[PDB]
Amino acid sequence: EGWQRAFVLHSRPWSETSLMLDVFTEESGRVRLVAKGARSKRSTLKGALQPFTPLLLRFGGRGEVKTLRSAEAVSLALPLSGITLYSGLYINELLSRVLEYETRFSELFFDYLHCIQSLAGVTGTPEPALRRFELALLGHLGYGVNFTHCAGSGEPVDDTMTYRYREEKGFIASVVIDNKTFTGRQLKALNAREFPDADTLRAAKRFTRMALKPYLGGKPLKSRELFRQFM
Repeated sequence: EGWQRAFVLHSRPWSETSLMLDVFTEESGRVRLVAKGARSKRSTLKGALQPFTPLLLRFGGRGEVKTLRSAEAVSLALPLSGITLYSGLYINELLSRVLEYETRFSELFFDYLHCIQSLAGVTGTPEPALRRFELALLGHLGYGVNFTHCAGSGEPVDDTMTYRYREEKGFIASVVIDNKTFTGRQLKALNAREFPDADTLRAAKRFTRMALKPYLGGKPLKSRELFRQFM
């Protein structure tokens, strides 16, 4: 490109004067960007190149690592505090683990906007926002779980019936009650990404954990370690 919207996932010192950015861009997908000069007292880059700051970006180069040409912000935003800060950090960690470089995910970018607009305009609780983004993300990664029909038998899910999740398998009606067990009502909540009560929220969390695991593959989440130690 081309001017395009973006958010910074991470920012680190790359040299005496420069930063290395890991950026989520709307049209190019995830890219790594060097910001020359952005460490220097006398650059405006510095204040702008933070997570959760909406950006418009131009950058160039052929390699995996591109070079930032210019960046524009409006809100030098930090919309995000305490539980909601650690939530945003969480979402950026997810994307870091999960997003392949330089694949356009433009719908996902919209989902990330909405999730950010949510985390900004809430006090208690971030969870519906979070669960909704996880599911959009799983969608966009292509996990293809059917929430609304029993796997194999093809039978419609009933609110009050119980079901077991099989990774890679779908949901099947079951009276085995354990940590893979969901309620037809909970499956409907998941399919709608609406969670009107604590019971569906709870079960949403339990599910998205499981479904995300095969994508995080192996290492635990730092941002969880962060919440633990602060709360």
